[PDB]
Amino acid sequence: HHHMKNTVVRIKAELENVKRLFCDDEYLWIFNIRDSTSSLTRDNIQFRKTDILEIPNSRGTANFMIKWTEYPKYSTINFVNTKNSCSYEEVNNNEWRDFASFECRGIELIDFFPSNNFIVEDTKGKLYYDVNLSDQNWCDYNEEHEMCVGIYNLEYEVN
Amino acid sequence: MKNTVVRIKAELENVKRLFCDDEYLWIFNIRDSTSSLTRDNIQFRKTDILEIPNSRGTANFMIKWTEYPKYSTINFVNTKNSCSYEEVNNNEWRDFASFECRGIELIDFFPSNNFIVEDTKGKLYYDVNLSDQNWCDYNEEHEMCVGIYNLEYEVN
Repeated sequence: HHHMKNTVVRIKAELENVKRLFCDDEYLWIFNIRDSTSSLTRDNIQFRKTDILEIPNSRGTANFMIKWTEYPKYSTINFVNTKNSCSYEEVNNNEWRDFASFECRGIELIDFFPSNNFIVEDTKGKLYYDVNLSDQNWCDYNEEHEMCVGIYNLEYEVN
Repeated sequence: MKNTVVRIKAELENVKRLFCDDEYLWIFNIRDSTSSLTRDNIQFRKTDILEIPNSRGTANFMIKWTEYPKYSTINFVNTKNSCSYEEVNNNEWRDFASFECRGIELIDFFPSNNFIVEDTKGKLYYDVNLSDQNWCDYNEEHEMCVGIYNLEYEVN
């Protein structure tokens, strides 16, 4: 019923005193999507890589599904586990880097929206939670070592 | 705390029961229980497993309505004879399915096309499409017309 496409989210950000930016299983993926076979679109779909949806007439499962029309075709997204997926590190400072891949069947990822469940470790090893990058920028201060920690000009693309 | 309930009513011809199974696609328009925000045409099955933060429980549907760290949920609730509408209650309103909703109000229901019917002679019909509120088919062996007409429905 589909051609399956593999789709990558790439990010780039300028790093100050950050060892890695990353996310966990709780991370909330947010996209605007489109039907790969029609003009239909859906904004702000939300899902996690742990979500388990059983696909009809298949033994497989999906993290996100949609039945675009009254006809009996189901369209799916699955997060693809790759090793060191979902991590951006000091060494990648200001360079584009593959962040996460998805198998999409019947669906095109149009727009990605970073959420606010990122995690940051700084170079002194302390962790920051609920890191909000929906506005593409974030900083905090390490009081222990009196150190600014920042993520600037967050850029991304979905291809 | 109360369940939200989808009720239906139809005219049956030679139908033992109208029912649905695990694969049935629940379709709703919904609203934030605390704001004017809405979401149309959400879709789930009763078997969907989404992990709810701050609980061991899972949900069949969830949504984060705003950037405030708080998730709202729908879960199918099993109840007596749920998801089955029978000959004995022909042309009557009956509770068809129940839903535990947290942070979400169900506003509109949309019957889908994967209902099942058992006719009064034992025959089963799959992929029964009532999204347009009427369905019929025919039992050849027994030469009888089988149908569901003027389906009506509500959720609250």
